[PDB]
Amino acid sequence: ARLAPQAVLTPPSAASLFLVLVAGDSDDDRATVCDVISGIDGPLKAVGFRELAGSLSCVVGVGAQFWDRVSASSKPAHLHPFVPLSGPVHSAPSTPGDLLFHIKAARKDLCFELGRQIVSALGSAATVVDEVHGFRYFDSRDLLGFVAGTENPTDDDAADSALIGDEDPDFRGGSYVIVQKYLHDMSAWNTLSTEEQERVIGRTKLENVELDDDAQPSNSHVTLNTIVDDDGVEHDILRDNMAFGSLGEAEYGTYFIGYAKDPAVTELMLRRMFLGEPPGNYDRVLDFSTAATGTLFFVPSRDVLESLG
Amino acid sequence: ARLAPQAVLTPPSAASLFLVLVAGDSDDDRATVCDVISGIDGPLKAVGFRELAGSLSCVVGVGAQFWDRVSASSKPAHLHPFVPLSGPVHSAPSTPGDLLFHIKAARKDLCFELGRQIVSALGSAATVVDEVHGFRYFDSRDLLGFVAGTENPTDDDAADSALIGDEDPDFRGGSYVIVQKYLHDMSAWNTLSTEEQERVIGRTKLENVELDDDAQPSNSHVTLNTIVDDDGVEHDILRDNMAFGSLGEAEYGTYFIGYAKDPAVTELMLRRMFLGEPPGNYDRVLDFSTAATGTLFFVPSRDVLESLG
Amino acid sequence: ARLAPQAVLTPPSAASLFLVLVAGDSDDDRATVCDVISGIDGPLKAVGFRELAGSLSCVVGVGAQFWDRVSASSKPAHLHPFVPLSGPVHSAPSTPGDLLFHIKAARKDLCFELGRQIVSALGSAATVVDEVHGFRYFDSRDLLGFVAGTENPTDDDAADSALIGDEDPDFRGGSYVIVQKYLHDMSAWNTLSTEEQERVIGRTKLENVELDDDAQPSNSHVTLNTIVDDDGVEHDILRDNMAFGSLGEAEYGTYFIGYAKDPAVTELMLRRMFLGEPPGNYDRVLDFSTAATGTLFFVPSRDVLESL
Amino acid sequence: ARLAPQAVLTPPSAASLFLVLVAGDSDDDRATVCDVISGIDGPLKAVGFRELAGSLSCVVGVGAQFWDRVSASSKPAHLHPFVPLSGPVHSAPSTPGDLLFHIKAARKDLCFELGRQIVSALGSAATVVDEVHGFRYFDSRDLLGFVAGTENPTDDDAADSALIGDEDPDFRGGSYVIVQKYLHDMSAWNTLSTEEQERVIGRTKLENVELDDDAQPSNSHVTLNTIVDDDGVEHDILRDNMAFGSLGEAEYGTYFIGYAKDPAVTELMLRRMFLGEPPGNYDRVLDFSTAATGTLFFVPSRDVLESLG
Amino acid sequence: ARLAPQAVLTPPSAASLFLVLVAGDSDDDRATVCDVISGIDGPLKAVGFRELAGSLSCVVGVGAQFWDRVSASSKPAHLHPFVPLSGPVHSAPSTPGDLLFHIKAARKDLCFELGRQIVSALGSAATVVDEVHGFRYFDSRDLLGFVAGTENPTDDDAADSALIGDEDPDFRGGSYVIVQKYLHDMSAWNTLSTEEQERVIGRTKLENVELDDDAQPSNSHVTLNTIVDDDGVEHDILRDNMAFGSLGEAEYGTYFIGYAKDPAVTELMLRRMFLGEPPGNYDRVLDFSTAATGTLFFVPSRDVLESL
Amino acid sequence: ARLAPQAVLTPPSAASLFLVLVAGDSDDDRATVCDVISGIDGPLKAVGFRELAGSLSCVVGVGAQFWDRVSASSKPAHLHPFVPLSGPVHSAPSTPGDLLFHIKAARKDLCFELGRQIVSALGSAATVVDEVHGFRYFDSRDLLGFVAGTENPTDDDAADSALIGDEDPDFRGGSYVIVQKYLHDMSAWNTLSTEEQERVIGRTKLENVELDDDAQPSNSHVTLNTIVDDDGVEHDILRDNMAFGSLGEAEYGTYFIGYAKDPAVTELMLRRMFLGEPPGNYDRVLDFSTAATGTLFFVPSRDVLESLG
Ligand code: HEM
Ligand code: HEM
Ligand code: HEM
Ligand code: HEM
Ligand SMILES: [Cl-]
Ligand SMILES: [Cl-]
Ligand SMILES: [Cl-]
Ligand SMILES: [Cl-]
Ligand SMILES: [Cl-]
Ligand SMILES: [Cl-]
Ligand SMILES: [Cl-]
Ligand SMILES: [Cl-]
Ligand SMILES: [Cl-]
Ligand SMILES: [Cl-]
Ligand SMILES: [Cl-]
Ligand SMILES: [Cl-]
Repeated sequence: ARLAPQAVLTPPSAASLFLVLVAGDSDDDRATVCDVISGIDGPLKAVGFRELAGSLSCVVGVGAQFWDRVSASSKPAHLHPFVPLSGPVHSAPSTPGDLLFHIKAARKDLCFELGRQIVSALGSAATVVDEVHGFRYFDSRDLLGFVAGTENPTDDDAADSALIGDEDPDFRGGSYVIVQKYLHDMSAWNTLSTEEQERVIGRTKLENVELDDDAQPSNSHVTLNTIVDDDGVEHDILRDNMAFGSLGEAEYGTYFIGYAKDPAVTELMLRRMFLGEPPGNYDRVLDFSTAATGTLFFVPSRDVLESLG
Repeated sequence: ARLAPQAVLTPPSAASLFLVLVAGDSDDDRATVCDVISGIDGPLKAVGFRELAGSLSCVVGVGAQFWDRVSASSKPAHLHPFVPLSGPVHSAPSTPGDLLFHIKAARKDLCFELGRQIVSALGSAATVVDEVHGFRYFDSRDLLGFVAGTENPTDDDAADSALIGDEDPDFRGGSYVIVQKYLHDMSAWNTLSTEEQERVIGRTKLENVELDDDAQPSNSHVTLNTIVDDDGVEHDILRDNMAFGSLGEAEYGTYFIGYAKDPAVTELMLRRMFLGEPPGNYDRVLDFSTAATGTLFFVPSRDVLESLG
Repeated sequence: ARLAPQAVLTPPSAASLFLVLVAGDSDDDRATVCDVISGIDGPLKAVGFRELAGSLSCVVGVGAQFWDRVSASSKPAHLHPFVPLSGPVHSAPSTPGDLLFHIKAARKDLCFELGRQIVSALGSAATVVDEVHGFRYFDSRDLLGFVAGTENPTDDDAADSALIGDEDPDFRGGSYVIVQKYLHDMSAWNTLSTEEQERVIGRTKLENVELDDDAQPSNSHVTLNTIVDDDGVEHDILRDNMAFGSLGEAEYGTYFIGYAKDPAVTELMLRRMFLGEPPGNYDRVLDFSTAATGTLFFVPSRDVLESL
Repeated sequence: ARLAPQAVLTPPSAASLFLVLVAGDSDDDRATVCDVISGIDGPLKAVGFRELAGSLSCVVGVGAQFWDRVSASSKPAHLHPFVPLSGPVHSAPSTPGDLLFHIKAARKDLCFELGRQIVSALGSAATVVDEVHGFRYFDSRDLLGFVAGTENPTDDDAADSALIGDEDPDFRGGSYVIVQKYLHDMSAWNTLSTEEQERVIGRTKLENVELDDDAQPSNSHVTLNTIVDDDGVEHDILRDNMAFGSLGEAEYGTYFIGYAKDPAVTELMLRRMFLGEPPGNYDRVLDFSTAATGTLFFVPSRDVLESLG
Repeated sequence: ARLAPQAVLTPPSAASLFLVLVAGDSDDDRATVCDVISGIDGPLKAVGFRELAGSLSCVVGVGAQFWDRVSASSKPAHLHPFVPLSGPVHSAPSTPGDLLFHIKAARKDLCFELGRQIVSALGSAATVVDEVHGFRYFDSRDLLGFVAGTENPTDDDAADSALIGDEDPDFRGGSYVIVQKYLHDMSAWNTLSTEEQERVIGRTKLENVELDDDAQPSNSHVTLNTIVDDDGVEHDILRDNMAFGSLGEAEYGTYFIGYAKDPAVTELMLRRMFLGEPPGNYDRVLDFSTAATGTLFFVPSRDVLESL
Repeated sequence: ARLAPQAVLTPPSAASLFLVLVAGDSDDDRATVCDVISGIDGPLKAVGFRELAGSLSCVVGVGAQFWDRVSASSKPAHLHPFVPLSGPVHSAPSTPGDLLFHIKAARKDLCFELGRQIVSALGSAATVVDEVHGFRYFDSRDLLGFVAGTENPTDDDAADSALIGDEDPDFRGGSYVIVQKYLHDMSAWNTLSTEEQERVIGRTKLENVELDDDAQPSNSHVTLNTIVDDDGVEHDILRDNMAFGSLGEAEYGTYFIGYAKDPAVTELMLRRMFLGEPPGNYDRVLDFSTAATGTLFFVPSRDVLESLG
């Protein structure tokens, strides 16, 4: 898929732009927004075509809110605002956002330039609330120094885990994406030993090998984020997390972003993480990282997105 | 589609070679031509395999006259010679050619070497009448200075536009391709201002953005080459244009090469360009660009190409 | 096909690792091997995910004997051990192997690391019996100096040639791989003129152009390995050969590895090469190449592999 | 020069980190700072070595201020705080900074990681005041869409323009660097025509050709920034400007950073720019860009830097 | 040596452009040419700065006649027009050229753009008389199939070979370039066996290994082009040859371009090639290659060029 | 230093080949050896020229015994056989070799092909006694998992450390090189914890940071291999180590290869490693690493190498 919007299954990139906007209530504002997103291939190609490789992509997400202002008579089975969470020790907020632009490419400039054009073409119809500049950190690691994205599904597995299928035929090819902008306590995480961090995560640090069944804490991030139903079948998400940061504000982030054909799966994950399972037995990763955003979007197929207004 | 002939859908490349030949009148000549072209996979792999990336591609096209010499009793539905056009100041001549080899690669040497092996296999059975060595010019710009190919369709839309379908099943997967070798008047074009040049084209020069509707001349290249039928269905073509030129002979060129499932679309675009819409409202790009060739070829699918003889 | 096990159709790579292993006798050995190979995408992702490009792949093969030790319930239609061949001048031995890991990547480190992890996780449950580190040699050449892999099928022809289909649907998506480690007699090869070598292979050397029909000897490698059935349809295999060797031992090698949906095609190529067509008209490439191994494996699809 | 600090003459990079810090008054603070900078090759190599190419570099700059707290008995001929400017229309501030880290590399991660380690190793001894993440924007352009850095000197020319020579023998191999973090008025600049912008700058936009003597405004950025002494000899700086920005804050920047063997040259340039020459005839670029920082640093040779404390 | 004019010592590149021009008669022509060439680093930076890598280079050469039209005050010690050679079978013509632009870059677009700019800025003051777009061919080969440039001197030997020194200090840092556009007779070359071609060149074809002393013919290109003085010291030139051609015209070419601090070395190679050593023992490469141009230029250092 | 033999200063590469040979006893053997090695530029270019980047390099080294057979009456000042060491549990054996070819390239095939041509030119006049195919392992790490070569000197410092100077003018520009082929006990090493492994080495594992003084064991690899003379002058060596190994034979290796103007420095480092400082305080890396070879070679400059015979 070269320079098509709503390409959910694109592999990891060296650079990322995550843009979250809220729209004006204005019916002008709402129509401008609809011109821009419904013709998103326009700027995508306009920018992306300028690089031989065509690495640029752009997934547009529409919040449950704004989706209702533009398509009253039609709705995907699982679209809703982000379910906030209140656990024993840690809390997942549910912040504002109508529009998500998930931009990826082999270079920063291509990313930013597409962002410049999307923002410029929306003028006053929308306002940027969250902006993360994602980046690859060494051999695909988060700023906690672990290889990040290892166990994502691929090929058919990824398509099945992430894209709306027969189960909701009106919106085939779409997805539900949840973002959370985590900031990290670097000095705290650094007081742990490698082995403790490995215990927290679920896998060895340098070698990125998953720990044995008998060495794996019942509250390792891995165990918490593994989902098996009654019949014995696993359910996966597709994560496109990037690192970001600012040195003189001491921010060191993991930008979480997970796509799934049904947000139930992501949501259960988030519950097992914040509330724990057994309850109270929560995800130790949360000790070292706090969510500062939390938002859910529907990712329309190319067709659905092209008809809006 | 790695090292397969008739890969119409290949993304743009850094180098290309376009060869147009005329076949000898003889029965020998016809048979040699058929062997070489029906067996084009041989040279394709012989050269292309030597590069790890396998970037080399080769699309063979056959003119209407030569087709009738070779397969009298089976003809793709829309194969006819190039339709010349004559406006009051600018014309599209119809120039000879029985064979097109449209060759693309990441490097010159690959395109050249394949050309050599093809020309050599053809020996005296065919004669080159046009030869153009295409090259990528900065960030996918043409010699007029504009990003070039921005609006080409990709993925499914590309297949939908370029490749014969249910309409003409005996040749599904083939295409119709048109070439025109345009030379530019750089002087005249340079005496325009950027803002005028943009008005000629239909997009901003540097940033490659489409001009919005109320700033968009009715005889802009973009506008004139937009094809919406009465039912409001858009009809696209697939363009693999490349810069080319010679400093000593002051040639600065654009090699037009457009693929379509039905050449009616390409031909309509052309008639809107040369004869204007409404009539006399011609494409100002033609004030600065003069076509020296105009030839139409049928691009058979692999199975059809392999059967020839 | 990013970071998936059993990706038979991957394009060529700069580096590869061919690992052949024998499994231990015990039921415990059986289970450790089965546990490792069934979860192969674990290590495959553990190392592969670390390279932006995602070039790393890993095809697992299972030999007939070991397949029987895990699944006498159903067998791929053509799975059997490798058939030795004993020709008038040269022979192709049949040699042990229970498991094959055919690993490809853009970098040696990735192949090596994935191997390290696989070999480690198998521990005493298995023994490496052959190991060769392949590498690309100039413009896709082999150590004999010829461009090597030119006429592989690609795209659909590749899938039609290599992947088991309707003809054996319980194992749809798998394949049959045959491997042979060849060592060359370099001085003997260099006593030939370029023209003689071209007549041996059946293509020109520098340019890699097929010799035409009447300059083509009947015993050219290319002729002997052309398989056309009674209806005129050609049957192709998919070869992922790499160069290897060792300067100190004077080993200059071609690692042959050929995938096919029906290994009789590959086997018939072998018979025509070793015994000749007509008999005695054997492949003169064999006058400069001696095969030190010979092993056949079934390549389960992801589904069947995951269930093992 | 692979992985050596104070490598002033390294060619352009795809990524940049500009860090400006101020030090604590604390004599601990001052000694920590001196350990970190005097052993700067330590973290440079620690990070840089991890990339085969070794693209990472780091120039340390020491403000005139702090330089005096650490080397009382020795001073470079032209070290002083940044001379602020007050012109007819526009003003160049002179902001705080003791330490400059000019970091460059082929990737973001390498940049940031070196920054992480420099900041972490300074702990509370210093505080980040300015942090710019530089990036390459297309074919070496600033966010004003012009090719940026064209006329820099190279080879010997660059060494002579930038490195302290015979004229101040104690500090041979060092440099004076001035930074200014400009923000741009994008909507204003976009109301000009290409030709007007060309007039402002001095060179053609797309083609990056310098205008003819007779077409060149006496107040084009180029003319203002050309320096010729009494004898007829030119004097050049070496600029390593990068683009940066933030979309939802509408910041679009040129991070200016010029090295010279004598800041007189940079300073005269800045005067001709802000005050004009003839006076009042100032640099039109200033209409569309405002300096939000202004700081001057001495760049010690490797030897001088290694002995500090 | 990033984006500087007169960088003779640049390594090989994927693409090059060779432009030969004649200047107009008028004094106005003289001044426009001089203005353009003296400011050559303007366009060189205007296009070159646009590529991150900075691969673009541009060497300017000035012919003897035009040099005289601008500087009869001082002449490089060896500057004279190219000497035609008329041998027993083959001849090297002397053909017009007042200016040479030898442009190299990693990409065609850069070479082309710099040429566009140069040719434009010269307008009617000059005329392009020869233009060839060179390209790398496989693993540094020429269209005859041999690796081409193997024995160029490098590093210091390169500077010692190519750059004018103490022997003519008013022009320290310059050089002398000779260019000849050769066209090959491909069918004739292909009637030779590989062994015959190797004996012509003096190296093996695929492997690019020098033939040893007793398999080396006396009229091998390599032998004829070895220049050893009476004290035993070898004298080398620096060649930046590229392939070119046109499929429709059947032109398959080698663009010869040789730099030396003293062009008698290059000239003596030419005489030994065209007339033979001993006489009549000429270079059999010339039985397959015909030179269509022949021109000598002085390559001013940056300083002398800037002052023109 | 493009395609020149004896380029000791080459930056690290992705592939290498180390060959150690013993010369035949004969006069023929000696003369063949001298021809091949004095003419090594031939094979170097023959192979290396075929790659555009020209990454291929080849450094020839000559052992003390063979040197004395070849140039009896002229000997670099410090050429002697490798000095064996025997600690109580760990030893450095002294193993045969008259010739070293240290070959580096960006690709395996280049290193291999050069090796072939060299081994073939030598024929029966020499026999390979050690052959190692080095490869870059992730981000310049060795098989123990640590970034490896971090502290090598670069630029002038490298030249200063590695290359014979005024001390021994007849051989200025040469060097002395020592090789040791170490095999690791991966099991034993893996039973350590990261923090212990770091203590063994002297730097953090993942982030490659030097441990500060008060956390830095006196028998850390780093500490023991730091060489300060009485005058406080540091003495460095240049290391081109590479990973290597064989999965079937459970070999996981580090090929040590250190260059020095004076081997006294390398030999002292070694004696501090094997015999400890103070005595018995040995380098714990040796608990996990066992050397199978130990050979010293003189690396002549080009002019000297070319004269041999
Ligand atoms: C601070 C934020 C986070 C960090 C630093 C983090 C880091 C990790 C790491 C190091 C792994 C192991 C390697 C891999 O497969 O990617 C992992 C796996 C995973 N993570 Fe998290 N993660 C974070 C937040 C989350 C959140 C909020 C979710 C769910 C909404 C989540 C879902 C998963 C899933 C589904 C896997 C695959 C586990 C498996 O099946 O083996 N991650 N992440
Ligand atoms: C004469 C030389 C030509 C030049 C310099 C030229 C230039 C351009 C440029 C700069 C664009 C905008 C970027 C893009 O989407 O490709 C464009 C678009 C287009 N051109 Fe042309 N062109 C030429 C000949 C033609 C011809 C002969 C045809 C039709 C037969 C044509 C059909 C199109 C089409 C279909 C588009 C996309 C229109 C849209 O839907 O936005 N081009 N061309
Ligand atoms: C908003 C800030 C600025 C922008 C966007 C800007 C942009 C430019 C552009 C487009 C050029 C022409 C191409 C080139 O050679 O780089 C240029 C040249 C130059 N600039 Fe500026 N510039 C800025 C600030 C400055 C400042 C503050 C100085 C002096 C302190 C300066 C010194 C120069 C010099 C010395 C040249 C070379 C001119 C020549 O000799 O031809 N720039 N800059
Ligand atoms: C046995 C296998 C070996 C392993 C795994 C090993 C590992 C290391 C590592 C991980 C470093 C830190 C990164 C760096 O600066 O290179 C290091 C530094 C060093 N190593 Fe070793 N090494 C080995 C053998 C040796 C030997 C035999 C010597 C001396 C003859 C040695 C001399 C050094 C030196 C001089 C440094 C830099 C010390 C400093 O000044 O910080 N290495 N080595
Ligand atoms: Cl961005
Ligand atoms: Cl995650
Ligand atoms: Cl071509
Ligand atoms: Cl077009
Ligand atoms: Cl390996
Ligand atoms: Cl084969
Ligand atoms: Cl950064
Ligand atoms: Cl500037
Ligand atoms: Cl060109
Ligand atoms: Cl030559
Ligand atoms: Cl090797
Ligand atoms: Cl070491």
